[PDB]
Amino acid sequence: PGKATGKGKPKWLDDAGKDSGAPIPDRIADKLRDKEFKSFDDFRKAVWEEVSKDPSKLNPSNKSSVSKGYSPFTPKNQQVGGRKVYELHADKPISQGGEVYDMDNIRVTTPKRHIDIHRG
Amino acid sequence: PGKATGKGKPVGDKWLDDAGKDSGAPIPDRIADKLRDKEFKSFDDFRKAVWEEVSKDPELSKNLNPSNKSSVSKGYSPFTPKNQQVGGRKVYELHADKPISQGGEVYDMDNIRVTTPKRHIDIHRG
Ligand SMILES: [Zn+2]
Ligand SMILES: [Zn+2]
Repeated sequence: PGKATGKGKPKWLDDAGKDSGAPIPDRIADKLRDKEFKSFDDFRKAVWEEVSKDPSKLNPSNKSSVSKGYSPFTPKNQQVGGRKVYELHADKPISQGGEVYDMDNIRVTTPKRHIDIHRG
Repeated sequence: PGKATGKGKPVGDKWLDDAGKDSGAPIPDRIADKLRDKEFKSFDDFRKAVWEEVSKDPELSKNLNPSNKSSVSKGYSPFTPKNQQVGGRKVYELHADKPISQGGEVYDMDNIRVTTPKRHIDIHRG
């Protein structure tokens, strides 16, 4: 069990397909900061509810997805195998053993990008 | 475009049971030897080769349930136990132990491991 820290930074999702991904925006950072979380999808289910309700809004199927706490589908050429959505990526392995959800470290990436980061 | 190199490890039946612990399960040595010095255009095509070769191997496929057999026959990764799945990530994932692909130019089958989405996120830091 762990909790969320950090400030994130001010589509941003068009950036998700290169470099280290996109940052967790400040407003979302502000809303999750200090919340304890049982597991990794619990934290991820919190992040995406936040994109929806923050008018950063996403085609109809994508707006519906995030509203229920699902990552939105990436473009076809950015998906890989069964991975069709945006993924949360730790820029460094510093989760302090899954005790921290450092929202300055955590980034948003396409599957293609995220695999290319860790290697491919 | 990148080429496969490597060797992998001898594994038994139940090799996938180890995919949710430590650094994941090794590519089996028989698989690596079928794939060595092959060229793959994309990471997907390498992933597809790995799983098509799994389906063509009695001892490596035999613990696989009927659903996962159908998956691997087509080059798709097999589904993990439910408690190893995370969000839309439901099938085993190929993982680089170290970031040593040389910009995608190699698939090092000593470095590449088979993990569950749960373990995989944990390795990189959840
Ligand atoms: Zn990552
Ligand atoms: Zn990995």
